[PDB]
Amino acid sequence: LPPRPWITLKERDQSASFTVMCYNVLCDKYATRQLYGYCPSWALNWEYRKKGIMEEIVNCDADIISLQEVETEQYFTLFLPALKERGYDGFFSPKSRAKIMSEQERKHVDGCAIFFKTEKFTLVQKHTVEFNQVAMANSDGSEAMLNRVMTKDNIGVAVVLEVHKELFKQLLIVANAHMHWDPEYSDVKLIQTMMFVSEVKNILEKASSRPNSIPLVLCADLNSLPDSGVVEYLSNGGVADNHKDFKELRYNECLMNFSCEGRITHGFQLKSAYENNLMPYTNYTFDFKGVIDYIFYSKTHMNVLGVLGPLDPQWLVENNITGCPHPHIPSDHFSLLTQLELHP
Ligand SMILES: NC[C@@H]1O[C@H](O[C@H]2[C@@H](O)[C@H](O[C@@H]3[C@@H](O)[C@H](N)C[C@H](N)[C@@H]3O[C@@H]3O[C@H](CN)[C@@H](O)[C@H](O)[C@H]3N)O[C@@H]2CO)[C@H](N)[C@@H](O)[C@@H]1O
Repeated sequence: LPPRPWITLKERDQSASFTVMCYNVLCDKYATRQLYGYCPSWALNWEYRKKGIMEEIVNCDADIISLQEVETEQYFTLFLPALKERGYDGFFSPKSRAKIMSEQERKHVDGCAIFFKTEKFTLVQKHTVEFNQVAMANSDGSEAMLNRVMTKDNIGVAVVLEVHKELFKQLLIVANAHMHWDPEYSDVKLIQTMMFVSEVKNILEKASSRPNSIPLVLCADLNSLPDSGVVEYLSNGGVADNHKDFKELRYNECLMNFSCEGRITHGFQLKSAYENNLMPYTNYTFDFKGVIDYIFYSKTHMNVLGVLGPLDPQWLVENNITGCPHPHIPSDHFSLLTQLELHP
């Protein structure tokens, strides 16, 4: 397994630089022979894969790490203890807090974690966004909001961090979400994204009023290709309320609850670190290969200096690798890694 390359996109000036990782590790619960039958059982097994997962994370050595598919017990016994030793602290929330289940099932619920190096950042606030609660609260007048959106218990997490002056009070919000997966539910994915951005803006308003100005880095497994309403909404500061992906009700007035006519907008002016298909895919399986993971950043606060390019495709060809995971690749997603430059 050859080390991944690095694409330089812009030189360092000559004021704060830091790196961000985004990585869906593939949780044990979903690593089944049914879905990944082309991978031998011994290489699917968590006791085997978790080693490759930790190696990938250690090798990337990112200042900030956003993971998806982190199982609750594994956050507390594997990811946090190990990354504490590398100088990180972390924030984790699982999905399904409100769902009733046994002690044993609770250990295996997955969720999102953000880690940050404490020599560079200090935690100011931490937040969990429950898309099912936000949908329920904004569902008046929409059966679809209640039937299709509220019933999915996906989440995102966000932290407000202090960026230490030595790297140049400067604040930074890092947000990390994992959206619903089903290709037939583009509406849910889009609404979940608008709910998340909307709630992050509410978080940001309450980070400022404590004696628009705060940069955002948004990591996510959006389960959405670059041509989707989700990515258009994130990249262009808004989306039409009649966008095809809303699958009717399109023009529902309930969408405007997230919406700051006909356009649902946000003011974050985001850009994707990997735009212009610098990786041809982020999820790589036999049945599906495509870009569905993203690192977005406030383009008025930050430059992209570089990204970690894709695993060499001739290597996948020579080794006949048509899907992941694989004995040498421990997740069906490739990690994303970017170096950003923050100008206060
Ligand atoms: N062809 C339609 C496309 O599907 C893509 O996603 C693919 C994949 O991510 C997703 O399914 C994947 C596939 O392993 C297989 N279908 C089992 C399982 N559902 C898994 O979904 C899993 O669960 C999480 C739940 N939260 C997902 O967010 C996460 O990406 C994934 N680990 O559905 C697609 C099937 O591969 C993208 N959503 C988008 O490109 C478009 O919708």
